[PDB]
Amino acid sequence: HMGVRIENNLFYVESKNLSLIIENRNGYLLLKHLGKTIKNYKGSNSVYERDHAFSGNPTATNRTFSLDTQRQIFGQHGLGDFRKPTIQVQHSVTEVTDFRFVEAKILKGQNGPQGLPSPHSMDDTETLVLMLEDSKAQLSLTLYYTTFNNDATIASYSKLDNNSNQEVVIHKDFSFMADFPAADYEIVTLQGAYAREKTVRRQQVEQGIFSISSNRGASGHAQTPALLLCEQGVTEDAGNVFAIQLMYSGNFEAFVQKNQLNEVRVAIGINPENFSWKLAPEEYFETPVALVTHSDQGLTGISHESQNFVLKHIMLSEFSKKERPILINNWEATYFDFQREKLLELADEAKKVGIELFVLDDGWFGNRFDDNRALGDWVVNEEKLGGSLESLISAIHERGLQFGLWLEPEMISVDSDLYRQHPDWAIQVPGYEHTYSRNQLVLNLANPQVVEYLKSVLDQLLFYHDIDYIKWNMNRNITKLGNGLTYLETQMQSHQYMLGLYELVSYLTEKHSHILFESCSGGGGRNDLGMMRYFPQVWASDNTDAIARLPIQYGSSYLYPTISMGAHVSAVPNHQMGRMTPLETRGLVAMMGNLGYELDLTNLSDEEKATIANQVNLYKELRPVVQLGQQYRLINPDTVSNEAAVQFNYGNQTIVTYVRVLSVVETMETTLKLKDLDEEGLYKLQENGEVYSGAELMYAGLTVILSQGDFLSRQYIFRKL
Amino acid sequence: HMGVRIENNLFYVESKNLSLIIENRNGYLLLKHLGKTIKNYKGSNSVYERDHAFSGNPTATNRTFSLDTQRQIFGQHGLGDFRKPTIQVQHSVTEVTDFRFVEAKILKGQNGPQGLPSPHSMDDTETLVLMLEDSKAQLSLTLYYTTFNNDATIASYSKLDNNSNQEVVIHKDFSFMADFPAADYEIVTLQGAYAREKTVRRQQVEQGIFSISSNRGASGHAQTPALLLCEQGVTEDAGNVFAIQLMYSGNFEAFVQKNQLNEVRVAIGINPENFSWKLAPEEYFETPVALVTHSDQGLTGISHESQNFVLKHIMLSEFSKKERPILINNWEATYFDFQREKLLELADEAKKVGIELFVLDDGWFGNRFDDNRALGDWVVNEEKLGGSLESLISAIHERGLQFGLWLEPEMISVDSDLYRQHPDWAIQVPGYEHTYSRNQLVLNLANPQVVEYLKSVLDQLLFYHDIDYIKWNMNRNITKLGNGLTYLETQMQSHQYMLGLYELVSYLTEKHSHILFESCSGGGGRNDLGMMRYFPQVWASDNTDAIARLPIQYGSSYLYPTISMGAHVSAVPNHQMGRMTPLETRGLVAMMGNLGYELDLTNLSDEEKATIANQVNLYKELRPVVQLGQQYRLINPDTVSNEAAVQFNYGNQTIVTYVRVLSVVETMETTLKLKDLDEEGLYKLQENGEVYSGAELMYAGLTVILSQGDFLSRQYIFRKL
Amino acid sequence: RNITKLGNGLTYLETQMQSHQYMLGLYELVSYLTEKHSHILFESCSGGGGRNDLGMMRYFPQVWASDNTDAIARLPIQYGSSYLYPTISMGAHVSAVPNHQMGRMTPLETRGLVAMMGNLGYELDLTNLSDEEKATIANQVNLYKELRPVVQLGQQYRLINPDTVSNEAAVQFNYGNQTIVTYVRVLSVVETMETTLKLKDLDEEGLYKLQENGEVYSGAELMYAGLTVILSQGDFLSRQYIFRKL
Amino acid sequence: HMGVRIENNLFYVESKNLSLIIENRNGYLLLKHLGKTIKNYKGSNSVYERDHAFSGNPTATNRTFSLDTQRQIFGQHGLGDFRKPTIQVQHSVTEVTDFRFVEAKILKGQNGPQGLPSPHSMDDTETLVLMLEDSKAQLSLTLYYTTFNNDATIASYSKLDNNSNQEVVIHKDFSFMADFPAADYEIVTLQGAYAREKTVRRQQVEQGIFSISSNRGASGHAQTPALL
Ligand SMILES: OC[C@H]1O[C@H](OC[C@H]2O[C@H](O)[C@H](O)[C@@H](O)[C@@H]2O)[C@H](O)[C@@H](O)[C@H]1O
Ligand SMILES: OC[C@H]1O[C@H](OC[C@H]2O[C@H](O)[C@H](O)[C@@H](O)[C@@H]2O)[C@H](O)[C@@H](O)[C@H]1O
Ligand SMILES: OC[C@H]1O[C@H](OC[C@H]2O[C@H](O)[C@H](O)[C@@H](O)[C@@H]2O)[C@H](O)[C@@H](O)[C@H]1O
Repeated sequence: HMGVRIENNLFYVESKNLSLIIENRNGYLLLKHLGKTIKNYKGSNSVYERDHAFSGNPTATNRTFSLDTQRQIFGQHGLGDFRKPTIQVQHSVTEVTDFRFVEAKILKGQNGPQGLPSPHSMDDTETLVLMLEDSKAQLSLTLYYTTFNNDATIASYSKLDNNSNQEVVIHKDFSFMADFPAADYEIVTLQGAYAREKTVRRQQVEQGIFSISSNRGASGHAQTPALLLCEQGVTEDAGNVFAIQLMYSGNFEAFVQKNQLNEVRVAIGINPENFSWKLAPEEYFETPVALVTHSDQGLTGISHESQNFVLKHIMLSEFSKKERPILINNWEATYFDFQREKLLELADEAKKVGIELFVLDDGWFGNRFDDNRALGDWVVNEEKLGGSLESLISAIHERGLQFGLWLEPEMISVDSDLYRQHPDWAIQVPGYEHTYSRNQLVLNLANPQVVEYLKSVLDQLLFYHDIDYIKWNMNRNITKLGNGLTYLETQMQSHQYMLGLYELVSYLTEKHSHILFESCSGGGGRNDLGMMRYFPQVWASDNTDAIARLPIQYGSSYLYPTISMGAHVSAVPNHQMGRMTPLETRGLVAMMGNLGYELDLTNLSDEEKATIANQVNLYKELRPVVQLGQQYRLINPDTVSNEAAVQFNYGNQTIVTYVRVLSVVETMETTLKLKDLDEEGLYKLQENGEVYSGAELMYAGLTVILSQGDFLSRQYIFRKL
Repeated sequence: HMGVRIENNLFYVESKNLSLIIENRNGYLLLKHLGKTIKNYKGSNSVYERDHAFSGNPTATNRTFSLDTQRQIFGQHGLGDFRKPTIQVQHSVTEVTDFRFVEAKILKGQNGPQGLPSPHSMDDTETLVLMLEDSKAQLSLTLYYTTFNNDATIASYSKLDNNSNQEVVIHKDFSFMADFPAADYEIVTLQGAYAREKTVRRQQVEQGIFSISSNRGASGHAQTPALLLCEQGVTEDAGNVFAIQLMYSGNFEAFVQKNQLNEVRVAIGINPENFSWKLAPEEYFETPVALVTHSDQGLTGISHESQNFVLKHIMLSEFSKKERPILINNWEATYFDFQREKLLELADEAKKVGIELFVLDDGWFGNRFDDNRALGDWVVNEEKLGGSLESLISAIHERGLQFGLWLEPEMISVDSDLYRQHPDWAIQVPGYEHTYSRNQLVLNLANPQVVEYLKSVLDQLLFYHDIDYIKWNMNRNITKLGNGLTYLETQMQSHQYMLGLYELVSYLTEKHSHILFESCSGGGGRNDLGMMRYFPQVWASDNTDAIARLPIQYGSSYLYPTISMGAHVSAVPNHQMGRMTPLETRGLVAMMGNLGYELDLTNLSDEEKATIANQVNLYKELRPVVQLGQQYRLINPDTVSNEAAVQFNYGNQTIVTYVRVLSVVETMETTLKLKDLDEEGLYKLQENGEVYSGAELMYAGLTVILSQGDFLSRQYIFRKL
Repeated sequence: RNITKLGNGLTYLETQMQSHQYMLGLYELVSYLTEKHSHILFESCSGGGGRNDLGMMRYFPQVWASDNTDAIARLPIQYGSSYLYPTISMGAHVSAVPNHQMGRMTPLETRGLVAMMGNLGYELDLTNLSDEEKATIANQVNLYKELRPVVQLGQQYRLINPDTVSNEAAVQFNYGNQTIVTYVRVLSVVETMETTLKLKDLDEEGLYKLQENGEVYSGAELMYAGLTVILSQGDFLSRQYIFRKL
Repeated sequence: HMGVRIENNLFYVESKNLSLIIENRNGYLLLKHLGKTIKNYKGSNSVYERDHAFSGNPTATNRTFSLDTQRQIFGQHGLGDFRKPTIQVQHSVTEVTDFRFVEAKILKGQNGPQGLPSPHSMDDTETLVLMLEDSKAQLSLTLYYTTFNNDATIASYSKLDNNSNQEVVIHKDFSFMADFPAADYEIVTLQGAYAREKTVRRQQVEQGIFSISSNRGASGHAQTPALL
């Protein structure tokens, strides 16, 4: 049984197979247990209260109670706890608060912060409401913890109210914290770089502080808002994992602190860097939603828990179980150099090979002949498009293709009519030159006039044109913060920018819910759960190399479902890596994600066209298995591995893709075992007609055979009889 | 369904959850699968046949079939396979054989080599009999594989027949081999040293050859006949483990060879060192029994599989589930300096504290006043014992105590009547001085006159005296091999010694089956599964230090059940380590094994006596849980750990012992989680009366609290309600 | 091939002797011929590196290090083959693409530079090459004539080792006033800072003129600061830095 | 200064920057030091002689001297040392030998086994000749250690003579052995495969035995006769 329970001084937050048990101890909240379900909790794992030197006390005479040594669910500075704080508020001459628990309530159903992406489908949830007060400062802090009945996840966020007669300023306000008992731990994170997104990093927890953070005003290519605290020795198949994640696309921090006693704190939230928040009397602040997810089935277990929760409670219901169209995108195919004739030629060829959707990328608006101008001028270039956009769209519809369009709303070029009319709309500092990035500037979405203008322009574009799909890019990070009327307002503008973004995108996604929106940021520059609340797929990476893609897809689907993960077959030599790969391998790698194409189909041989049509035919069959099915990593592509293998199960269908990076000689063939089959099941392998029991495939596995050569791949397809 | 099946060219050997599937390929036997059960095996994991350079072929025209590259179940040298061989026979001018499969049979029930310890309780087994022949050499090799219906174990051994007209000579004949597919593996072994027995070693499998072996004529203190080939990343709780073990107490070898292609061979058997075996026409040779055991539940899983199989099919039925008596042994207590008065005083005190059995150790026979003489003179020293042995025994019986006696049958002192009468009975080389060890020599048990004499002397001792328990020591290794009439007979004498031992001990254990026999070899010098077929417990180590014992008991119960593992509370400062430990800790450590006492109870304070009586009271209660119950390692004592914790479950009883080696300060208390409880079960902790659900104990665990100081311990006792 | 089916003795003991006697017979044979024809350069071989040991190298002053003539597969092979044995012994030939063992295309520049870390030869059908490939080979031959003493007679310093985890290989040779460094990268990388490659065993105060840019660097700079190693996009690229001490 | 020196019961084999110092202890040869040059060696790193359980003795009354525990330069089986042996000879009904040191000589210049490849340019070398005998078996074992003045290398090999009236059979005869003191070590070897020759392998030394070997009648693609 699940939901929230209040029993004497214990609070139980109970999701499926995951409990958070909190004790009220004279106004202080103690984390008693976070993990597998325990009813009638007694306190076997209670902290032993002793005098720890230099760990101080709320009263003079009791040296054994210290907030330096108690496990907690939020952190303050200045009351004796010296671990990193997660709430810190300036008021009067101090930034000491002392929030004490005063009252708990339980809500049922939908619940979340205003103006920030939060879980949906909440009919079967309950929320613990822990109301804390600092009576001297006259502030309220309210903590929310939400159960899910169908997932091992709890969601959290807080609300800070200013009930005093003066302005106060928030300096730190994380969305989730947990004090875990001394033990050996490892952490997994997703880091990497542009064209290397979501690189899986694993390391030992060491004394001191480890963090990942973004100060770029987007979550960034190089860090994802995720941190997995794992049992020492965790594998794909076994061990305890706790994943903490943030539904936020701005500046964030995740940290792990191992303190002097070997205790471990973890927390995630809005980055303290580039953040302060002014509250006038009666005003309040709500933090983004954090998630804590648990598995005892290792890294595959946490992948599955995380993917499920995202699919059911974050990704838009309209798309979360909807097969996504196989597209063509002209970007790598033509860059900015195209016109109506080329587009329709490309469309004709896409149609021949059975592609479903045609995406017109950058270069259709203003005078956007290169990447040095025109951002901000969302006006159709009718000369380039050889007529109205309406006219191009009908042309595309008549050819049997859905129609998609690229936007980059959050940006403005110096050389643009927009910048000529409103230079003050750029993020900038009075009396400092611009910092440039891809020769463009960032619109100040903290300015409500900017948001209203973008709502208006885009509403107009989407209502007046039959567009089936939007690709929403964002191609630089935020510099030169100085648009406030005061320092505090500038310190607010990065979070306000985010609120403006979320207002903009929630409005458009809602008022045009039939359109499939794909998020983008030079590929994977902002691929987080904040964006995925509104954009059910994401351009995972500008790196379209089949081999470079292996670690990228490993990371990109680690916590997020495969359905979200854009992947396109592109030309050779590849434009990022300078590499020749087999067209078969580019096909098979892209088919481990959400398939599209991004090369000039008009310039391909008859043979290459035929191959692509065969791939499109294959994926139409494989699409439900890949997009709707359960993913199992069999061999991980990392720094030391020469291989990648991923399996998908979906009812009676089981597919396995295998790739080898470098050619090898006088090396015994890999044995590749499948996962999660019926031992007694009978599995017929498509290529040889042979029937194998699930036991054989799982316990003996496949001898994987390849010719000589680099970047070869193969796929095994199984039907359960 | 389990047993043996022959289906076309496949042989299935099916134990509970473990299958060996063998293919006959034109007379060559191929290992197709060893692992979890597979029915209707098709060959997903078949070796891919290609031309491997320098891997040669039985025929001229087929370069793709090579015994260098096929996975096999026995190894020959000279047919193109260059991996280490496990059968090698000299005949005529060569030691090339080419054994080819000719015929298979299936046996039911009891089956094993003559004169060597083998499994019992075999009603529900079936044996695959694979009959091979070298027609040119006129030799037969017969392989046996036995299923068990109640254990994930298969047993093997072979028989070599000389069907030719000339003498032939066996050079290598292992008991089990397996070729495993290229993959990442680790190996676990039990090594260590005298007073450091069975140290658990874990390492990576690397190209080349790793081995453990004994050339000491006993298995030895420093290596156990065991080798666990593990899945990379195996833990206590998860991963595949294959344990290969040998039922043999002589010279053995276990090896792992990773060859040029990354393939891995493992094998166990009689050491080739110090071994050759002459076969006259019509003569045959049978190897000792090897075992292969499997788990997919990690190292605890393989501990359990191995312990179960030993308990049910190796250890004598008479004792395998019988609570063992709590004993006193006078060895550390008095050494050689004792007499009737001292013995009965010790007995009185043992009785007061509730000890059940009194063991008279070394020094009662011949003129054994020190360790420099008298071995071989098994004559009661009636002066020292103050009358007949019969008289001492009645005295001990009348005091309520069972009676036990120390023997060392396999040894002879230079200064002894035996040596004076028969100097040629010693293992020795004509014209070389003796090599001495503890100033004693080894009897040549390959001489049938030696065996007949020891049968006679000991039968006489056991029939004429009411002895309840024997402790059978063996205190040196074998040097100076030279008693043969030819070189070949000397090369035979180490295995013949073993056959003589097994003849001797099987005879006595059988003809006196009411007596509990404890094996010994300066503690753990010969603690293997050969000895444990006859001796249901073993003096695990001369190291009776409570702390030094931690890693020793870890190793000693790794594959063998706790019931076998002798452990005695001894005096402080400890005689081996020079260390003071709490009497509580010596008690609790010894109670993780088969409890006895070995200190001068007459010299203890009133307080220490009281404590011992309380420990004896406690263990009477804990004995079934420890000796009959299921063992779970919670914290392993190794080189880097400051801790040890072991749990035992037995029906409604759950106990956990925790020891800390070094005192620590400003270090958070350990959280200790229990295993294998009912989540919903209610567990009442004896010390505080508190009731905890199994979920809490398993998922939250116990905060472990201790004072300041070294070598402290505690025990938590739980009753399931 | 390797030796199977031991059974030529008149007794078991003589068969047990025949493998060592085989060796004694080999050594008698090869010492005789190498001695009676000492002007001839003998190269030992055994499907490449099947018998590359110090017994053979007493008589055969070079050895075909490997049948694998792939430029990239050669990296770990040359690492091992010159680990204890001098570079002069280590046969290495520029071969055709796609490579016959690995099935791989590599730049002719890389096949040249990898083979020039050993004892250079060629092993491809020169009659079937383009005019351009011929020209390149003539340039490589010209280069190696210059580099030969440095490589064969000079002192070798491993700077980056090609192993299972490394994406790189770099080897330096010093010979009097000459210092060369070869660098190879196996897989193309993106958004990865350039490697810093430091040289070894120079004079701190020495002045080293880099051939490609004419710049003069003190030995201290080359050893303690090192070279930013720059490459285009692509797999199996290589470069060589050549230094003259002034 | 380099070459060979005999000073009381110590033998010094001195190459450039590498010394092998051997002690004759009542016929038994002990490895005292192998490493950087030491003159006037005293024995700071001598084995401490104690009773090790199950390590046996040449005489009845001295439990502290054992060939199981002494560091040596050649290994026999059956005299109490249980480490892998490097000389093992069958004669009569046994393969127990007990070779004892009887005499040392020093050679200068060219020197090597007949019919096997050996060092050249040996003008500036000296060879320690350690003559051992098993008087019961009537066998001689002679160990040679050669200095080089221009290299930190010592070369070794042995000669076994049958001085008895019967056929004898050599079962093991390695060319070099060394007992090194307990410490943490790693080993490097060159292994690999055809088309992957001489793959550098590095690993930790662990309790038990590690080996590389060829049984192919050639040294082989997959292992080189080297161990670091
Ligand atoms: O401009 C359209 C383009 O926008 C995003 O990529 C931006 C990157 O494109 C090129 O790779 C360029 O070389 C890079 O420097 C630049 O960051 C988007 O992710 C692309 O899909 C495409 O739409
Ligand atoms: O002699 C009886 C004794 O025998 C075995 O132990 C032999 C060891 O005893 C002492 O520890 C001695 O110091 C050691 O050198 C010697 O090896 C047996 O294991 C002991 O229980 C005891 O019976
Ligand atoms: O036959 C001449 C050839 O001999 C040696 O190589 C033998 C190998 O040649 C091919 O690679 C063949 O495919 C292999 O199977 C065979 O082992 C020598 O090393 C070569 O240089 C060449 O002379």
